[PDB]
Amino acid sequence: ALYEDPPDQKTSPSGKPATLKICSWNVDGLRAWIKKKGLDWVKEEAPDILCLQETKCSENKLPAELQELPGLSHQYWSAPSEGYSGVGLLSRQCPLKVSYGIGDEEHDQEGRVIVAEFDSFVLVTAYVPNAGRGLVRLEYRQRWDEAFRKFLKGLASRKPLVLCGDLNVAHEEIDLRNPKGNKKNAGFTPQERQGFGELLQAVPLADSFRHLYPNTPYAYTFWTYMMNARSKNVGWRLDYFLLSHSLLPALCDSKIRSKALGSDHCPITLYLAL
Ligand SMILES: [Pb+2]
Ligand SMILES: [Pb+2]
Repeated sequence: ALYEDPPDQKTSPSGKPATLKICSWNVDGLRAWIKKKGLDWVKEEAPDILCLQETKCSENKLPAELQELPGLSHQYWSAPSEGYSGVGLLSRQCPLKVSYGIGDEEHDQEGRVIVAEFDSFVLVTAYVPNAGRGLVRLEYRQRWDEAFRKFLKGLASRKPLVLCGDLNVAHEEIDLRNPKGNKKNAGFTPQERQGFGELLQAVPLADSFRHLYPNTPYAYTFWTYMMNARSKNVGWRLDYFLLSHSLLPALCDSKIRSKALGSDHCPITLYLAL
């Protein structure tokens, strides 16, 4: 039933030390997050880049603490034109360029994607549309998936890419506690899984965590608040660090910060040697 993230690996396979630390998190509401000390966590983590999903808070209504963030001061935010969706990206270093959405008006209205370009790569963070209760949004989800894939594909074609976020899909069975009982629930439908795989193959992208821990069970990033889930380790692996194959060599580690509190999701951290 248990999962214990292994120790941070801070050198590349080739022996180069990690130079870049990226942390991703779905915070389930900025203010609620800050409230249940998420900020303090970040402080200890001290990433160079911080990607947040589910801010459910507009840039105009941003909490004060945030701007103060000492080591991460170039901050961008996107949210629907309050209390729903929205994403953010905070960096130690200033990106070459920041953009939003995926270039498709239909999919660009809920503040779900930020694109930040750096020297040696491009970083995309996203909070993916959930299929919903009763798979009522499944069809929309599928359209999204296709449009996203295409977008990413074009991006990668130009610059090596790193994609992170809450992708709202447990890839395979090993990716969740109860595959059987979830095949018809958002996040584990065949449609969704299929989409993910396509993403992988088509971009193409590699699943960082899975790449390093191919046979590791019990490793989740989301547990429903309900019915004591987190406590019983009844979760899903919904958050990823997807990488362009060319970055594999620069890969040091992909972590799952199990114990970090503040949301129904836990953070994930990526170490790259650039
Ligand atoms: Pb949520
Ligand atoms: Pb989610």
